[PDB]
Amino acid sequence: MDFRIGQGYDVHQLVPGRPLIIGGVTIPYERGLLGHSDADVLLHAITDALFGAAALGDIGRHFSDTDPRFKGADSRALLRECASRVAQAGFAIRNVDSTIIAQAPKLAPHIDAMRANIAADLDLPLDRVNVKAKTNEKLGYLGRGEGIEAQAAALVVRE
Amino acid sequence: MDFRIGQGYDVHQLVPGRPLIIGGVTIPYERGLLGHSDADVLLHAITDALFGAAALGDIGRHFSDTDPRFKGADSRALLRECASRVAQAGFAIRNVDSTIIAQAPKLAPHIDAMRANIAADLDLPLDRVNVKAKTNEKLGYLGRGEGIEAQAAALVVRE
Amino acid sequence: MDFRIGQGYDVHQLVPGRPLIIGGVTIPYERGLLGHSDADVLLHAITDALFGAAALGDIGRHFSPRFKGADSRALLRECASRVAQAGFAIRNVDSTIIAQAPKLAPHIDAMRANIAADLDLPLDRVNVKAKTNEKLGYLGRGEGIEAQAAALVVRE
Ligand SMILES: Nc1ccn([C@@H]2O[C@@H](COP(=O)(O)O)[C@@H](O)[C@H]2O)c(=O)n1
Ligand SMILES: [Mg+2]
Ligand SMILES: [Zn+2]
Ligand SMILES: [Zn+2]
Ligand SMILES: [Zn+2]
Repeated sequence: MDFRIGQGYDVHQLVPGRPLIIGGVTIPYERGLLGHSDADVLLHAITDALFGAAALGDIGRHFSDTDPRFKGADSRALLRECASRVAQAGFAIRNVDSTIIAQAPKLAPHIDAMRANIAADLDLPLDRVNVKAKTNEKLGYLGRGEGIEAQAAALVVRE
Repeated sequence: MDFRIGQGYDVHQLVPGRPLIIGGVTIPYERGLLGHSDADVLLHAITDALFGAAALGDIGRHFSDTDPRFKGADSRALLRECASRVAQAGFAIRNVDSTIIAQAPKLAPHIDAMRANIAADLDLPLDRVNVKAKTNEKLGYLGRGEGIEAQAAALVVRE
Repeated sequence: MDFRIGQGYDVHQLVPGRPLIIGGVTIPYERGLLGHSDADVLLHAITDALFGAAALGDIGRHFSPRFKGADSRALLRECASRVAQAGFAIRNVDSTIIAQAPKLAPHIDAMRANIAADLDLPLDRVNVKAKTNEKLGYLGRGEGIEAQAAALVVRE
């Protein structure tokens, strides 16, 4: 059994005038994450952890701005494509764990919807997908609500 | 061979008039970590990694940060209950690794005592538990002594 | 079947005068990482992940002596030796570099090769990823550069 681990990181600024989308879930809130597309910090971190575990580089190498098929794709579509490319390299996904660091808003009521989005997109049972939520105890830009961070870890195995 | 990985993150402010308890070790210092519990940043991150690997949510959902029973709570007891919930869910713990980021004080002399506490609490041999120490090179709120961070990784197996 | 996971972290200040060395690769830039050796943030993070996985402490505990003055690729090979000595084989390494500037993409494959050579691993078991910090905090301002690592080992 040829197991591999991957880890992922993402951060985006938290600004008025964009929706707040994390884990494929749109969360009603006065601000949203700034970046390309939906700036879904959680799905990007997971996407990188999966590419990382398959040793397939990173999210930036896979999906560019000029990409004719993936310009106009949201972060769930990128995740589904990532899962396909991980399978192409010979790996089946075993589990995902993650942490969202956000001072606000409260994320607890939206976690299980995030897990269901991720589980569906990866064709995993719900109980192989975990998402945890943290504040930053008012420390740094995260503590001041200037951005939201996601951290992810993934376990795969070669078929 | 049903292996799972979890990862954990925690940070707490460093303030005067608090005990400095990391990995269950009371460390002499002019300041201590601030929280609802004893604010043991390391144990909390490990606890989160273990809940994450078993896909049981997070430390927030299991133990409320606004509940008199948990005020000043011994984080080793929270870690021991976590281990119990991980077992009941059908997993055995294989290893824990972790990092504490603190600019001060020196943590190296206390590392082995931390490992001893964690190993006892998780009923693990010492050689499956690791704790590492880092400063933040005087960068950010961590580099300025305003808080302490912990990171953790945990490998479990469904048994 | 006795698998173990390890995780690593490192950060270093970005300063004028110093060469920028990440993953053993000298990258043209007006600033470089401040530290004892070449202050190779990436290699230190991977080194820590490896000691962590084998439960052998950390980089600072191993190289607190002779290893004062060593470059990070030397420390990494030595780390691998001590990990092998302890009875563990390395299965894979993954890592992320967080740097606002410069562009790291053109240098990633070369870092990969350096790490794989140093760990005596095939290229397809070593991975390096690049991130910016979206202009946030000391990382976003180019005050420093961070690396994260994760490692899987098996006790032989
Ligand atoms: N310093 C950096 C940071 C990111 N990159 C590349 O571009 C990145 C995309 O930038 P962000 O994802 O940080 O917005 C990474 O995915 C990586 O492929 C780089 O080449 N050098
Ligand atoms: Mg950080
Ligand atoms: Zn992103
Ligand atoms: Zn805590
Ligand atoms: Zn270093």
